[PDB]
Amino acid sequence: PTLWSRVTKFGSGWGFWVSPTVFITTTHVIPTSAKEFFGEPLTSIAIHRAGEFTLFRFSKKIRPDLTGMILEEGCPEGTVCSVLIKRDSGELLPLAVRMGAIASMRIQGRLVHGQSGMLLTGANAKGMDLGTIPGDCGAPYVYKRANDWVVCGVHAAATKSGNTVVCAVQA
Amino acid sequence: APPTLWSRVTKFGSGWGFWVSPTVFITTTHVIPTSAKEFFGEPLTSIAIHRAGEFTLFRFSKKIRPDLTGMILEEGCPEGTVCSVLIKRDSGELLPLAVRMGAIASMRIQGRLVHGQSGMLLTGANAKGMDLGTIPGDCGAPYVYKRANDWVVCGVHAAATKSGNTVVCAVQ
Ligand SMILES: CCOc1ccc(CC(=O)O)cc1
Repeated sequence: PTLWSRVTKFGSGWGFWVSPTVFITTTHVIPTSAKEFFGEPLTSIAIHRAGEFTLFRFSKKIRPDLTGMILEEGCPEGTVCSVLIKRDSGELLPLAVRMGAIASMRIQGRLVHGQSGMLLTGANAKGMDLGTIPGDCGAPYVYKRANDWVVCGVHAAATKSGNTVVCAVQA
Repeated sequence: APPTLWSRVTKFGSGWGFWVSPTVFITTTHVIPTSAKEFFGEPLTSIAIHRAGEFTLFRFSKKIRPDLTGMILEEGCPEGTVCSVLIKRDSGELLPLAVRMGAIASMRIQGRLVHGQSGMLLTGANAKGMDLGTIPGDCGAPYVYKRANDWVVCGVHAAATKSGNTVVCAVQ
């Protein structure tokens, strides 16, 4: 029974099963041409979009093996989260991120709104296993609080230098 | 981490070991099956064994892994080096855990006395559990890092604190 089984390949990135019927992802990775997802017609899926955060609610249980998890709108400033990166290589890459303020920035090309954070692997990756890449968008941000895992958003962007990351949040 | 490093990580005893070269295999002393008299088809009498506390090196008299090139084994690494611990988990999942390395230390962990290079995980705030931290089955997994042009191996997983935050790499 694992958090990691909830992280699923989707579109140009990844998404995360909060419960048997709730899936969260980054808006820009979602296929723009589709009639169905996970074998359910789009007919029967509720979509809730807020900028770079998207939540799907399915009308039947897609992942009945899972319990429902706590989903919150970001986390307190100073919280050290983990970004749960999956790679097509087969690597699982949990990276520590110090979370900061809600903000807008022009991460490389474009403007992005969400909860800013700083990677805690420091120095420099030179070596993909200490930083994010474009293909990682949709990976979830999580932390342990009391006895429970909290999910507080999804990977939307990371600066050229790789240091600053943006976690898109609900509402 | 490159495929050629993952190919060197071998299930062994109650944990893992790592092929440095076609003739050299390293592991954590406590994962070795203590009754064993044969390794990779070779008798004990044909293997040179070098033991320093929780670090064990086996040198064979024939090439066991001729597919491999010999790489660099160092006695730990500079303070502040970020290593990956090359951990295999249930189902062809590969978990290269990031760790910031510190001083050579003597500690008491789960009642046992352990000596090696201390480090702190860079995976999350608390790491007590299998999702972000180590488990006892991980012992013997190698500590590797990348330089300008190559990769080095600098020790094997020996222990981790109850909190999960601190780990110990046994060194040559
Ligand atoms: C409880 C979290 O507190 C801190 C965590 C990380 C740093 C180091 C950094 O931000 O690079 C500083 C303070």
